[PDB]
Amino acid sequence: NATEIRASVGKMIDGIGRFYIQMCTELKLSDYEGRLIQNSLTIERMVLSAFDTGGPIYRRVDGKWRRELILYDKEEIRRIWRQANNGDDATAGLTHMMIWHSNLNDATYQRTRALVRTGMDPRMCSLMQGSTLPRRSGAAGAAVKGVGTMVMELIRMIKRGIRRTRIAYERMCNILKGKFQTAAQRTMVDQVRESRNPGNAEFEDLIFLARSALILRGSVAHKSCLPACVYGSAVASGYDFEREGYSLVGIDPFRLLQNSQVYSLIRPNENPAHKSQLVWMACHSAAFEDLRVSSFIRGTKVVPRGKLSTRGVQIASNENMETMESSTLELRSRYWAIRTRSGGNTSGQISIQPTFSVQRNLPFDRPTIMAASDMRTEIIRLMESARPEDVSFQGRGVFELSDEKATSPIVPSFGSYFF
Amino acid sequence: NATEIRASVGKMIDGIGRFYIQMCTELKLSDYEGRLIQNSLTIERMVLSAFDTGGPIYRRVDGKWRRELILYDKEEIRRIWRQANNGDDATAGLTHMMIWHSNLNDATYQRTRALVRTGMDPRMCSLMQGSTLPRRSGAAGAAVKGVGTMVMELIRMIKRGIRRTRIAYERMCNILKGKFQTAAQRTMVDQVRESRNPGNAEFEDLIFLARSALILRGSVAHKSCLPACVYGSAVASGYDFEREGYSLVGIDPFRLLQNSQVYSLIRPNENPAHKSQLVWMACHSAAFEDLRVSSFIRGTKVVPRGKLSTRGVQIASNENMETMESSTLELRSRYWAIRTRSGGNTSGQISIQPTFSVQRNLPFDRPTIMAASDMRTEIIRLMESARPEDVSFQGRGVFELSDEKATSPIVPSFDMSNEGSYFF
Amino acid sequence: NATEIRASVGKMIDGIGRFYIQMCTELKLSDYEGRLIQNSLTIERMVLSAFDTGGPIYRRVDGKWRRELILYDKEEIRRIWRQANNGDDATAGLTHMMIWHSNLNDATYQRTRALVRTGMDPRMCSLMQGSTLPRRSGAAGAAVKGVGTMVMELIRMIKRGIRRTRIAYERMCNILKGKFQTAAQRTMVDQVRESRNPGNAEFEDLIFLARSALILRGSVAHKSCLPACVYGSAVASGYDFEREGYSLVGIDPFRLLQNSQVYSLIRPNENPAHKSQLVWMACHSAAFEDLRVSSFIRGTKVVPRGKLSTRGVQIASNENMETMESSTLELRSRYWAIRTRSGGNTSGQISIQPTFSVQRNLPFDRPTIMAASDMRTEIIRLMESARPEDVSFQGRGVFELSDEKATSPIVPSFDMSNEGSYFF
Amino acid sequence: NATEIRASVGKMIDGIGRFYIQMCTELKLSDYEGRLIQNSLTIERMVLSAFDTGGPIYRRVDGKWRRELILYDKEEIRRIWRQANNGDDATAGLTHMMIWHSNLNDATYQRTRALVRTGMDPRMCSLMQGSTLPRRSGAAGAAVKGVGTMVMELIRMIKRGINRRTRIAYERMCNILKGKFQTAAQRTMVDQVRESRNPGNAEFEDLIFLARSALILRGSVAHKSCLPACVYGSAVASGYDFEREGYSLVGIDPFRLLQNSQVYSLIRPNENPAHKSQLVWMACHSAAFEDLRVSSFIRGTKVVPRGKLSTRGVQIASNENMETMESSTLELRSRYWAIRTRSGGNTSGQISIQPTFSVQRNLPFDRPTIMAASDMRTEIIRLMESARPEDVSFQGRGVFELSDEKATSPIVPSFDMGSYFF
Ligand SMILES: Cc1onc(-c2ccccc2)c1C(=O)N1CCN(c2ccc([N+](=O)[O-])cc2Cl)CC1
Repeated sequence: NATEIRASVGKMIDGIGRFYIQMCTELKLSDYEGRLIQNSLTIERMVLSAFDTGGPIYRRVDGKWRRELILYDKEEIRRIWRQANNGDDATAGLTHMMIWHSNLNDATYQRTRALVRTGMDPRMCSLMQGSTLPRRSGAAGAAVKGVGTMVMELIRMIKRGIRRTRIAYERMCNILKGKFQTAAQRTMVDQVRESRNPGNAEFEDLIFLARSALILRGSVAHKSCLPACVYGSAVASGYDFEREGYSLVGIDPFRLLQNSQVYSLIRPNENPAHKSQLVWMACHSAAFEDLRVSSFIRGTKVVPRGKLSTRGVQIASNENMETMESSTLELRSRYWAIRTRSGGNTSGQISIQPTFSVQRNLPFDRPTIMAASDMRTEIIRLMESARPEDVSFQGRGVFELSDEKATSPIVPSFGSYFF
Repeated sequence: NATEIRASVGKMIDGIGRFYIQMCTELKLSDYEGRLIQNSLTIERMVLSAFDTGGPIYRRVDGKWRRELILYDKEEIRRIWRQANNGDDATAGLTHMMIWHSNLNDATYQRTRALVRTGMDPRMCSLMQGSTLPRRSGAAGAAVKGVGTMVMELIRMIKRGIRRTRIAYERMCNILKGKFQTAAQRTMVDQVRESRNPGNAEFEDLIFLARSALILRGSVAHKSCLPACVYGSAVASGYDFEREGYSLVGIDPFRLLQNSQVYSLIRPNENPAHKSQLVWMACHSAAFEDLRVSSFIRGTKVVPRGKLSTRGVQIASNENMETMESSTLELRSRYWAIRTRSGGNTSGQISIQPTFSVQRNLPFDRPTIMAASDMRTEIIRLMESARPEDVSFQGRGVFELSDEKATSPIVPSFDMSNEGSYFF
Repeated sequence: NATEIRASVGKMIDGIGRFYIQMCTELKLSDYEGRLIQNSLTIERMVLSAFDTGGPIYRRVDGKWRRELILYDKEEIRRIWRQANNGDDATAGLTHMMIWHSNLNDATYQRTRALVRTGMDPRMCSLMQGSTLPRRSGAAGAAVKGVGTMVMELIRMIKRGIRRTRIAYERMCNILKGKFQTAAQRTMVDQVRESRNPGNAEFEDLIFLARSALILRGSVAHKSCLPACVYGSAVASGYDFEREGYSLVGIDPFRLLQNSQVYSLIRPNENPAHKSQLVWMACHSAAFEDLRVSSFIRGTKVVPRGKLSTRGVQIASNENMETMESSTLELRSRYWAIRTRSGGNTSGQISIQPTFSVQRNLPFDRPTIMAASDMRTEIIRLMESARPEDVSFQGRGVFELSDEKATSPIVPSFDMSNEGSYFF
Repeated sequence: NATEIRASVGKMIDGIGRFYIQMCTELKLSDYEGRLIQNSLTIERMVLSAFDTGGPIYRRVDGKWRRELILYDKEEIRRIWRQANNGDDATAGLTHMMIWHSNLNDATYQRTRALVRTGMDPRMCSLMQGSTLPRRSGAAGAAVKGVGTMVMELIRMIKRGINRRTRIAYERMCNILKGKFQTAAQRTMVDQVRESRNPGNAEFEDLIFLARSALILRGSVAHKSCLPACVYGSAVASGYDFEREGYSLVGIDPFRLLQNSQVYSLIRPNENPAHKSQLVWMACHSAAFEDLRVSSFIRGTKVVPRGKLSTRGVQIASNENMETMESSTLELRSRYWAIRTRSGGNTSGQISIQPTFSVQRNLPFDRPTIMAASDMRTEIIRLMESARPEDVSFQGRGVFELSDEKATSPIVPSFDMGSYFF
């Protein structure tokens, strides 16, 4: 069954790939051009639009980068998609690209103005993964949406509050409950769900739950979804994604990025290694991850959004094509890591006992040892019980790329906020 | 004409694949056994023997490998060849296999002892491409034979000066002449050929030309030819070779190896990666290629022959089976490159005039600027002029395995350290 | 006399500037018409014929452009020039405009016919700076000339020879001698100069000397000489050149261009960006400069002459003005850099003594050791000594346009894909 | 016998080490202070002087570096030396330290002023390894001296000739020099210089000529990794058995020993530490006139020319200010190790390539070997033209991983990471 998953995940990939090759045949792009992320993005944005068309395609002519603006029938694209997915409409593949896009968004744009607009805390952006994704996304879509995104969506509904949209509010309530780990938080979601007239109090509870999820974090899916051009390149190399299988959370995407080759258009003022960092973060869904953890896995320093030289991957219609040069996106990384759904809630040893007289801190597991009527106060009780020093994922590490089955972990010894 | 040569090579490869599949049925071989390079080798060796029989076939019982010799009527194997080839005799396909064998040989053994035996330098082995291959290889075989191989065959005929076979000597001289790129070298062959009774005079001219081929290199074809089991696997999978076409010199063999599965028997001391280096090199006619270039294409390091722990792919009759392990060969590569006939030999600006005080190198096309009666000493003059640091194949590059039409050349550099340059 | 060269340079620039303005008023040219490079060229071309008339002048009338072939008195323009320069002949100003035209030519035309007519290698176009420049140019004009230009002038004489024209030959031999950076090249020009009977040997020695100038590069002045409209537009804007000073190799021409406004007529098949690449290079004496370097200084890429879509700045009299349009030339750049006179030549240890048993070449300085003799062989050896990879102008880099004094250099780190640096 | 060598080389090391520990006990230096190269150098310079005394010893007191100036009887030191070398005078050990010193000199000082003084070419400094070594050095001393050093020494004698037992002294030095040359021709030329009964100006010219030839047709010259005594003393104090383990000057041992060692240097305020590190490291592996590209490779950081270094030189002058003197770690580790050779590398198996792939690159061949298609001066000249700076020597030799104890898998570099230290 783990082998079953890998087979249909792999067929999903094989499809996107096969599609992409067909778009590089139509458009008569060279292998270089097909590997331009900007081109990749337009092709992805075309097929997504086709199932809801065109956009900028970039050719290299006389050593310079030419933007053209192509158009196509949604009907032809929708057929090519089916052809490449072997008859099927294959909605998983569409969703995959949607998640890659959102991951790119989460890493490109700070969603602050949209947060105050909803009467939420502008500093909550770590909870916001998946915010630019549509509500017309799959089970996989909801998996990927962060607690914040969920809370914002339910607030939008309550704010519009002052039939069929009752289930829409209850289902989203459910999804949100499904994200919480603690008994208490889960019960609070029920009280908000069960409310027949969702007033201001319901709003406050959501704002309160949102805030709680900064400390008592939510279980949120992380998937490595790469630009279509990556997959198309792999398929064109003869790679059998169905027969080999593939996983979004394992080694596969890291392994695939080691030997891949993507190029980006880069604005004169911009620093390439930075445009590389942006894209890399998007690829492994790591915009609200520990910058220290990112830097470790990558093997160069991942630096905050305010330190980047990059104006953002996609290129504006009014921008000048004359100053536009391009370069390699450097997408390899020293190690790989499994990605988890969990936020990591806090037998085997809890403490140390010093053997050697040597300057150092002396570890112990503070939560586990420190285990020596309103829902709001119970949640408050736990948040004080937590300190930013508590270790989660005890006994988990990164791996050598040579470590195909993940047998020998590597734990690092280390602000660290991207935004 | 190009779209139909593909169609016919397609047809040829197809037959090998079909024949191999047929032999795998004939011999009731497991999926794993049919892909074992050693089994492939015997199957190939048998068809060639039947068209001038049996050989060893390896089977895993109880986990441990068991070899058993097998005998087949030469007439019966000939029948299977012709069936898998829709009736036609498919000599091209028998030649393809012969070349694969010749490529494997080139990569496995130094051709030193037979070199001193003829009158030639042991340090001429970079010129011995296809010295294992017979004269029973056609025009395809002639192309693949290197400058020194030719030279050796003419010296063997001369040293049998101790009619209808005169014209054989002429034809061979023409092939040899056809490989030289300087006219000076060609005029000298046109001074060996017409010599009606050749003895020491012509043998001295040939050694000189052979020696000259080390610097002013001849044009020798390189063809990627894979072991029959790979083609068999690709046929079994539903790749119609005849319809899709196939090139020996383009992406097709590289793409075929990326996605194939070939196993090999390994002796207890041997390193599987090193064995995988031997097969890879063989597949791509790369025995006498700059190791630095091989490595770059391959994506991992390609090391010299005397740093390799391999006795050779073949298993000799006396070998201990009980101690024999097997493993998957690493035949993949990071990039690909067109295989060439070329030897490399060499208006508008040829240099730069610095306008600005800016730190940089000042490029200039060195070999051209540097380019500025007896035929022997004419060659020497050109030889003295040649510098090993001069670049050839200007603008030609490697390609991504997705780059079918060779659109986007990647021009490498070899700063990523290696283990030599000469494989010998 | 540090700032004193700068004041007299700004004297000439004010000069040309005042002359352009006064000439616009007298041709009654609108401000847009006035800043047109084609009106600039004809106005420039008129003073120079006058001190040795007409040419086409262009107007926007009824929305489109109309050429009018106007004729003014040589004697009257000669008078206008004088009172623009406060009485003086001030021939320095005249030389300036000649150099500007030469740099445009140098960017515009491949001198391939011109080179072969002379029995020179057509591949010598890099050595050709100031080929269209007359002998009637100053010592300013002599400095700007390339090694190959000088060799050509000398070959034309020796050829014309198959009194006081002898002192002419000898003068040119000395001009050339001073461009040479090595003592061997210098001595060899002196053997040419001292020749009792200038014939074939001297032709052969010059050809050899030109060839050596490709690797062992001559020293050639690069001066940034801009169109007269550019200077006239700053002097129209009350900018005081005699006050502020001016350099031809300093920041000032880059500074002037960033603030400047220059238009050009563009044919409907012509790319505006390509026309403006050409003018830009001519503005900075940059025809034979490494494209990598030119590109880095400008920001936007500088392509080879064969990828450009322009047939020149001047318009042929048979060309139709109805389909003719015009736009603003991109004369700006991302950075600025100093212009050298030098062509970058590349005590203490002269050899290595190996410590480690490691595979490598064992460097030694072959010219210097072997120098312990015929002049050709001394030169060949120094040429063989040089590699295209050798770095020149160590420590020297480009500056931010704000950075007015040369305080903080930017040393560029140049691409792995490094071929195609030659504009012709 | 290879095992025999390692045993007595090892005993030699063990001795220096044991001696050094005894000097750190007397002087009551802390483990830190004993690992100061400057202290190491004074201790070494003391025992060398004793057998021909004192000098500056640096203590760390209240966080600052104090120079004192100690004195001792040559008699006491000479006894400590014998005690540590277990009765023996053990002259090998003395010579070892002398070579480390010369190696340090060859990397510190350019010997140019001393070259013109001898009427030799000021650009010959690559031939000058061992020049500051005394003529009172062993067989090991002579091994280590470069052709130039030898030529300079014979010129000094000829120059004194125009102003008995010094006849053998001139002939033996002649012999040593002949022993360094590889080519038949160069060896014969040395004989003509030896056999001359009245060594005039012509003899001088021949030596000058031979010296110059040895820039291209290089001399066989020994390279030995001789480390500061403190390195050894530290190893011996760690309980390490140099006799039982054995040791080699040209193999992995010195690289292996520097990987886990720890030396500190006093560093002048203006100076860059990583540079002082480079100086010492070069000295340690005898690599002052080696290919800077080769050095940089083996080390794993860039080794940069003598004119790019921030360093004023290891030993500290009496008049220098102790107040601005800070100190740091000498970083002496290296990415790889390499065998050191005696040879200069004179130019079966393949001589050329045959391109398989259409790819931009140079196409190698072995120029000398292929180009093999009555005065001694002209014969030598014939060969120097026959040579080009591109000729590869040491075909099929490489560096090794430190993990590669027996040297089984080589690594050949491709050079782009001049290349002359001076
Ligand atoms: C092109 C290309 O497109 N897809 C791949 C690829 C795709 C999935 C997994 C691995 C490689 C790929 C590729 O270039 N490689 C990487 C180099 N490569 C390789 C991969 C793995 C190993 N290895 O870890 O033993 C050794 C090698 Cl030489 C062959 C496949």
